[PDB]
Amino acid sequence: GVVLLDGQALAYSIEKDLKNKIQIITVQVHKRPKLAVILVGKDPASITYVNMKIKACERVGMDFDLKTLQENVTEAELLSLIKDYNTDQNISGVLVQLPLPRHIDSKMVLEAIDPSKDVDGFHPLNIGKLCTQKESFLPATPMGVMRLLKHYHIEIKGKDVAIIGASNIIGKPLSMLMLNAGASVSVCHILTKDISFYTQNADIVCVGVGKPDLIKASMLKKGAVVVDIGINHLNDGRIVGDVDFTNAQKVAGFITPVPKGVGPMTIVSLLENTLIAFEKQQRK
Ligand code: NA
Ligand code: NA
Repeated sequence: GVVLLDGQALAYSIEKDLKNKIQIITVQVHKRPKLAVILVGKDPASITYVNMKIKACERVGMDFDLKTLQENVTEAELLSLIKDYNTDQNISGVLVQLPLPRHIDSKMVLEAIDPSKDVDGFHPLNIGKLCTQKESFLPATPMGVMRLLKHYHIEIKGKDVAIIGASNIIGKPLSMLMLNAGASVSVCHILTKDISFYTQNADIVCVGVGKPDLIKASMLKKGAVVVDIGINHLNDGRIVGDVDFTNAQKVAGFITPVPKGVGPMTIVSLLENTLIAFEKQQRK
Protein backbone atom coordinates (compact mmCIF):
# COMPACT_ATOMS: atom_id res chain seq x y z
CA GLY A 1 0.00 0.00 0.00
CA VAL A 2 1.39 3.35 -1.12
CA VAL A 3 1.68 6.06 1.55
CA LEU A 4 0.82 9.68 0.82
CA LEU A 5 3.56 12.06 2.03
CA ASP A 6 1.02 14.54 3.39
CA GLY A 7 3.02 17.74 3.53
CA GLN A 8 -0.07 19.85 4.19
CA ALA A 9 -0.98 17.89 7.31
CA LEU A 10 2.60 17.95 8.60
CA ALA A 11 2.91 21.69 7.97
CA TYR A 12 -0.32 22.35 9.88
CA SER A 13 0.95 20.25 12.80
CA ILE A 14 4.24 22.19 12.85
CA GLU A 15 2.35 25.49 12.60
CA LYS A 16 0.44 24.58 15.77
CA ASP A 17 3.79 24.17 17.55
CA LEU A 18 5.11 27.48 16.21
CA LYS A 19 1.94 29.29 17.26
CA ASN A 20 2.30 27.93 20.80
CA LYS A 21 6.02 28.73 21.07
CA ILE A 22 5.46 32.29 19.84
CA GLN A 23 2.60 32.80 22.30
CA ILE A 24 4.97 31.87 25.12
CA ILE A 25 7.70 34.19 23.83
CA THR A 26 5.27 37.11 23.49
CA VAL A 27 4.21 36.79 27.13
CA GLN A 28 7.64 36.01 28.58
CA VAL A 29 9.84 38.61 26.85
CA HIS A 30 7.24 40.94 25.27
CA LYS A 31 8.71 40.47 21.80
CA ARG A 32 7.71 38.48 18.74
CA PRO A 33 9.70 37.09 15.83
CA LYS A 34 9.23 39.38 12.86
CA LEU A 35 9.78 38.66 9.17
CA ALA A 36 10.65 41.47 6.76
CA VAL A 37 9.45 40.73 3.22
CA ILE A 38 10.57 42.81 0.24
CA LEU A 39 8.57 42.63 -2.99
CA VAL A 40 9.87 44.46 -6.07
CA GLY A 41 7.36 45.06 -8.83
CA LYS A 42 3.99 43.48 -9.47
CA ASP A 43 4.65 40.04 -10.98
CA PRO A 44 1.38 38.13 -10.37
CA ALA A 45 3.01 34.90 -9.19
CA SER A 46 5.38 36.81 -6.89
CA ILE A 47 2.39 38.59 -5.35
CA THR A 48 0.78 35.20 -4.68
CA TYR A 49 3.96 33.88 -3.06
CA VAL A 50 4.29 36.98 -0.86
CA ASN A 51 0.68 36.58 0.26
CA MET A 52 1.25 32.91 1.09
CA LYS A 53 4.20 33.90 3.29
CA ILE A 54 2.31 36.72 5.04
CA LYS A 55 -0.76 34.56 5.66
CA ALA A 56 1.48 31.88 7.18
CA CYS A 57 2.99 34.46 9.54
CA GLU A 58 -0.54 35.46 10.53
CA ARG A 59 -1.55 31.85 11.24
CA VAL A 60 1.26 31.45 13.80
CA GLY A 61 1.24 34.96 15.30
CA MET A 62 4.53 35.99 13.74
CA ASP A 63 4.91 39.69 13.01
CA PHE A 64 5.86 40.87 9.54
CA ASP A 65 6.73 43.97 7.54
CA LEU A 66 5.85 43.95 3.84
CA LYS A 67 7.77 46.54 1.82
CA THR A 68 6.55 46.93 -1.76
CA LEU A 69 8.91 48.67 -4.18
CA GLN A 70 8.33 49.78 -7.74
CA GLU A 71 9.76 47.64 -10.52
CA ASN A 72 12.14 50.49 -11.43
CA VAL A 73 13.62 50.71 -7.90
CA THR A 74 17.35 51.32 -7.84
CA GLU A 75 19.82 48.81 -6.48
CA ALA A 76 21.09 51.47 -4.07
CA GLU A 77 17.63 51.95 -2.57
CA LEU A 78 17.15 48.20 -2.18
CA LEU A 79 20.56 47.85 -0.52
CA SER A 80 19.83 50.73 1.88
CA LEU A 81 16.54 49.10 2.90
CA ILE A 82 18.26 45.76 3.54
CA LYS A 83 20.92 47.51 5.64
CA ASP A 84 18.22 49.04 7.84
CA TYR A 85 16.47 45.68 8.25
CA ASN A 86 19.83 44.10 9.15
CA THR A 87 20.40 46.66 11.91
CA ASP A 88 16.84 46.71 13.32
CA GLN A 89 16.94 44.40 16.33
CA ASN A 90 13.17 43.93 16.06
CA ILE A 91 13.56 42.31 12.61
CA SER A 92 14.32 38.60 12.94
CA GLY A 93 14.43 37.51 9.30
CA VAL A 94 14.77 39.26 5.97
CA LEU A 95 13.38 37.79 2.75
CA VAL A 96 13.56 39.24 -0.77
CA GLN A 97 10.94 37.81 -3.10
CA LEU A 98 12.44 36.49 -6.33
CA PRO A 99 12.77 37.14 -9.21
CA LEU A 100 14.19 40.64 -9.08
CA PRO A 101 14.23 42.90 -12.15
CA ARG A 102 17.02 42.38 -14.66
CA HIS A 103 18.66 45.73 -13.85
CA ILE A 104 19.25 44.54 -10.26
CA ASP A 105 22.21 42.30 -9.44
CA SER A 106 20.32 39.59 -7.53
CA LYS A 107 23.40 37.87 -6.14
CA MET A 108 24.69 41.16 -4.72
CA VAL A 109 21.33 42.07 -3.19
CA LEU A 110 20.99 38.67 -1.54
CA GLU A 111 24.56 38.80 -0.23
CA ALA A 112 23.68 42.12 1.45
CA ILE A 113 21.20 40.34 3.75
CA ASP A 114 22.92 39.64 7.02
CA PRO A 115 23.52 35.86 7.20
CA SER A 116 22.00 35.84 10.71
CA LYS A 117 18.66 36.96 9.20
CA ASP A 118 18.84 34.94 5.96
CA VAL A 119 15.71 32.84 6.44
CA ASP A 120 15.73 31.75 2.78
CA GLY A 121 19.24 30.32 3.20
CA PHE A 122 20.34 32.05 -0.01
CA HIS A 123 23.37 33.87 1.35
CA PRO A 124 26.58 32.19 0.13
CA LEU A 125 27.96 32.07 3.68
CA ASN A 126 24.98 29.94 4.70
CA ILE A 127 25.21 27.78 1.57
CA GLY A 128 28.90 27.24 2.22
CA LYS A 129 28.24 26.30 5.85
CA LEU A 130 25.63 23.76 4.73
CA CYS A 131 28.14 22.29 2.28
CA THR A 132 30.77 21.94 5.06
CA GLN A 133 28.47 20.54 7.79
CA LYS A 134 28.25 23.71 9.88
CA GLU A 135 24.84 24.55 11.30
CA SER A 136 23.10 27.55 9.77
CA PHE A 137 19.96 28.49 7.84
CA LEU A 138 18.82 25.86 5.36
CA PRO A 139 16.95 26.86 2.19
CA ALA A 140 13.27 26.40 2.85
CA THR A 141 12.39 23.88 0.13
CA PRO A 142 15.22 21.41 0.90
CA MET A 143 14.63 21.93 4.62
CA GLY A 144 10.96 21.04 4.22
CA VAL A 145 11.74 17.97 2.13
CA MET A 146 14.10 16.56 4.75
CA ARG A 147 11.60 17.36 7.51
CA LEU A 148 8.83 15.57 5.62
CA LEU A 149 11.00 12.47 5.13
CA LYS A 150 11.93 12.53 8.83
CA HIS A 151 8.27 12.62 9.86
CA TYR A 152 7.60 9.48 7.79
CA HIS A 153 10.71 7.72 9.20
CA ILE A 154 12.34 7.41 5.77
CA GLU A 155 15.92 6.30 6.23
CA ILE A 156 18.52 8.35 4.34
CA LYS A 157 21.81 6.82 5.51
CA GLY A 158 23.23 4.34 3.03
CA LYS A 159 20.40 4.90 0.55
CA ASP A 160 20.67 5.75 -3.14
CA VAL A 161 19.07 9.12 -3.89
CA ALA A 162 18.43 10.74 -7.27
CA ILE A 163 17.89 14.52 -7.39
CA ILE A 164 16.42 15.74 -10.67
CA GLY A 165 17.10 19.46 -11.00
CA ALA A 166 20.35 21.20 -10.05
CA SER A 167 19.24 24.69 -9.05
CA ASN A 168 21.03 26.82 -6.50
CA ILE A 169 17.83 27.09 -4.40
CA ILE A 170 16.56 23.48 -4.49
CA GLY A 171 18.60 20.71 -6.10
CA LYS A 172 22.11 21.63 -4.99
CA PRO A 173 21.30 22.31 -1.29
CA LEU A 174 19.00 19.27 -1.21
CA SER A 175 21.84 17.12 -2.57
CA MET A 176 24.08 18.43 0.20
CA LEU A 177 21.54 17.64 2.92
CA MET A 178 21.15 14.14 1.49
CA LEU A 179 24.91 13.58 1.32
CA ASN A 180 25.39 14.94 4.85
CA ALA A 181 22.77 12.39 6.01
CA GLY A 182 24.76 9.54 4.44
CA ALA A 183 23.01 8.96 1.12
CA SER A 184 24.78 8.28 -2.16
CA VAL A 185 23.50 11.12 -4.29
CA SER A 186 23.13 11.70 -8.02
CA VAL A 187 22.23 15.12 -9.38
CA CYS A 188 20.65 15.23 -12.84
CA HIS A 189 19.29 18.02 -15.02
CA ILE A 190 18.37 18.99 -18.59
CA LEU A 191 21.71 17.73 -19.96
CA THR A 192 21.52 14.25 -18.39
CA LYS A 193 21.63 11.55 -21.05
CA ASP A 194 19.41 9.05 -19.24
CA ILE A 195 17.73 10.14 -16.02
CA SER A 196 16.02 6.74 -15.76
CA PHE A 197 19.42 5.14 -15.17
CA TYR A 198 19.63 7.09 -11.92
CA THR A 199 15.95 6.98 -10.95
CA GLN A 200 15.48 3.22 -11.43
CA ASN A 201 18.31 2.60 -8.93
CA ALA A 202 17.10 5.14 -6.39
CA ASP A 203 15.45 4.51 -3.05
CA ILE A 204 14.41 8.19 -3.02
CA VAL A 205 13.70 10.37 -6.08
CA CYS A 206 13.30 14.13 -5.61
CA VAL A 207 12.33 16.07 -8.73
CA GLY A 208 12.01 19.81 -9.12
CA VAL A 209 12.37 21.06 -12.68
CA GLY A 210 8.90 22.21 -13.75
CA LYS A 211 8.03 19.64 -16.39
CA PRO A 212 4.72 17.75 -16.06
CA ASP A 213 4.98 13.95 -16.20
CA LEU A 214 8.78 13.92 -16.36
CA ILE A 215 8.96 11.15 -13.74
CA LYS A 216 6.97 8.13 -14.86
CA ALA A 217 6.20 4.94 -12.95
CA SER A 218 8.50 2.93 -15.25
CA MET A 219 11.43 5.10 -14.09
CA LEU A 220 11.02 4.10 -10.44
CA LYS A 221 12.20 1.29 -8.21
CA LYS A 222 9.35 -0.65 -6.63
CA GLY A 223 8.78 0.87 -3.18
CA ALA A 224 10.64 4.11 -3.96
CA VAL A 225 10.04 7.33 -2.05
CA VAL A 226 8.98 10.04 -4.52
CA VAL A 227 9.23 13.73 -3.59
CA ASP A 228 7.62 15.99 -6.21
CA ILE A 229 8.85 19.57 -5.84
CA GLY A 230 7.42 20.71 -9.18
CA ILE A 231 4.47 23.09 -9.21
CA ASN A 232 3.22 23.41 -12.80
CA HIS A 233 0.30 25.72 -13.57
CA LEU A 234 -1.25 24.21 -16.69
CA ASN A 235 -3.07 26.25 -19.32
CA ASP A 236 -6.47 24.98 -18.17
CA GLY A 237 -5.85 26.04 -14.55
CA ARG A 238 -4.79 22.67 -13.15
CA ILE A 239 -1.71 22.45 -10.94
CA VAL A 240 0.36 19.29 -11.40
CA GLY A 241 3.79 18.16 -10.29
CA ASP A 242 6.74 16.79 -12.22
CA VAL A 243 5.62 13.22 -11.42
CA ASP A 244 2.89 11.25 -13.17
CA PHE A 245 1.19 10.82 -9.80
CA THR A 246 -1.72 8.62 -10.91
CA ASN A 247 0.52 5.96 -12.46
CA ALA A 248 3.58 6.37 -10.23
CA GLN A 249 1.54 5.50 -7.13
CA LYS A 250 1.26 1.94 -8.53
CA VAL A 251 5.03 1.46 -7.98
CA ALA A 252 6.10 3.99 -5.35
CA GLY A 253 6.06 3.19 -1.65
CA PHE A 254 5.64 6.85 -0.66
CA ILE A 255 4.66 9.84 -2.80
CA THR A 256 3.94 13.55 -2.31
CA PRO A 257 0.78 14.92 -3.94
CA VAL A 258 0.90 18.19 -5.84
CA PRO A 259 -0.46 20.59 -4.69
CA LYS A 260 -0.45 20.21 -0.86
CA GLY A 261 2.80 18.24 -0.57
CA VAL A 262 6.18 19.97 -0.65
CA GLY A 263 4.57 23.42 -1.01
CA PRO A 264 3.21 23.80 2.54
CA MET A 265 6.47 22.39 3.89
CA THR A 266 8.47 25.10 2.13
CA ILE A 267 6.27 27.74 3.76
CA VAL A 268 6.47 26.28 7.26
CA SER A 269 10.25 25.98 6.91
CA LEU A 270 10.45 29.73 6.34
CA LEU A 271 8.44 30.26 9.53
CA GLU A 272 10.73 27.91 11.45
CA ASN A 273 13.82 29.70 10.14
CA THR A 274 12.41 33.04 11.26
CA LEU A 275 11.80 31.69 14.77
CA ILE A 276 15.33 30.22 14.82
CA ALA A 277 16.70 33.60 13.74
CA PHE A 278 14.79 35.29 16.56
CA GLU A 279 15.93 32.76 19.16
CA LYS A 280 19.60 32.96 18.14
CA GLN A 281 19.39 36.76 18.18
CA GLN A 282 18.04 36.74 21.75
CA ARG A 283 20.78 34.40 22.97
CA LYS A 284 23.47 36.61 21.38
NA1 NA B 1 23.59 51.72 8.71
NA1 NA C 1 18.86 8.26 8.14
